[PDB]
Formats: sequence, structure tokens, C-alpha cells
Amino acid sequence: MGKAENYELYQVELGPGPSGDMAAKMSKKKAGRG
Repeated sequence: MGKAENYELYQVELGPGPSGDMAAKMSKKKAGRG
């Protein structure tokens, strides 16, 4: 609550890493535990 979230907003191919892979040490939330 407060910040509110959308359904498919940031789900638009986040992380701009086309050629090769991504890894700029900023948003690394692939899937650790769960």
C-alpha cells in the first residue's frame, strides 16, 4: 500500500540487456529462494 503497484507495468522486458546477457549490478532478482 502507499506506493501501489500495476499489473503489467515493469513486466515489459525489464533490464535492457539484449546482446549477450545482463549484469550491471543494480537489479538482480532472478529467483534465489522461495
